[PDB]
Amino acid sequence: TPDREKALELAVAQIEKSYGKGSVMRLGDEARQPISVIPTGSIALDVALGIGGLPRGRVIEIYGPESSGKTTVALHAVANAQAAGGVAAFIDAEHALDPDYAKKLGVDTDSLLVSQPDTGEQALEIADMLIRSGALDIVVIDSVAALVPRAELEGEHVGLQARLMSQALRKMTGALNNSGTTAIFINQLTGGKALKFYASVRMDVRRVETLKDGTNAVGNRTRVKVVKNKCSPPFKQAEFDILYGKGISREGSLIDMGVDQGLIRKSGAWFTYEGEQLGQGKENARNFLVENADVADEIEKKIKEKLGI
Repeated sequence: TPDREKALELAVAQIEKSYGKGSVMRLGDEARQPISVIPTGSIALDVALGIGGLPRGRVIEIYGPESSGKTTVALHAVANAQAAGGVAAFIDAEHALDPDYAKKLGVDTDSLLVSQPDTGEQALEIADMLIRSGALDIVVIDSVAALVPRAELEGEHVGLQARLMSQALRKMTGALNNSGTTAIFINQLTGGKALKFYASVRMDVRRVETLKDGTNAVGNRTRVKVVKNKCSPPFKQAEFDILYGKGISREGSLIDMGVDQGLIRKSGAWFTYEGEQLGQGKENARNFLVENADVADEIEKKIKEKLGI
């Protein structure tokens, strides 16, 4: 029992030495807090990720169905990275991006670098050239499935989209570590059978139920599961709202995590905080914290403190 704990601690130690700092963890463990992370938009998701957001210098994969929220999540990462004086690229083989939307989340679309590559190979290469500059904080690739190989596009065997992904990632991982740039690969349901193993974080994004606005019904309760996480115990999940043309309700996630930690009391429909009242029902409580940014930062401050960061 006492002679065991050492052999295990020893075992865990040489594993970390041989393969890296997150190669083994107990699921109950507190997270190793890095210097800087890219916040995701939802404090719940930031907390579910352990390190308060996305890791820098690593490969992230965000996947899920059509219109599930993955891209929304990705754009927030882009917004936050910029808000911190960072530069961001967007490799687009999908041609789906709505910048007016991106802009409302907080993306500085004017300074957003975009590329609409001719081929899968070119997409990844252009992304690599960008990464090896050292000037990028984040780059998003929309999407994996769209990374069609030159050969296929030129009418010329089958299965080389995977070889392409595999080859690219090998190179890209080293370049991402050195630069400290984060790559977000958006993926559906591909060639990302490699992506699965190169990724430090993998997020399963899904729509749970549609938010009611008196019968109009615009907005979605989004659920994300961190199915892989090399930077903190994995398998944590989070919920948060994405609102029609507004993105993730930062304030909505503040309340939810707020009550979760007991920092926000909930006597009936009344959400309460530090003796004062925030609103009756979640909508007013949400609407309160947006028109009162002072208290929203207070609550955000208190939540980070009570947890890791």
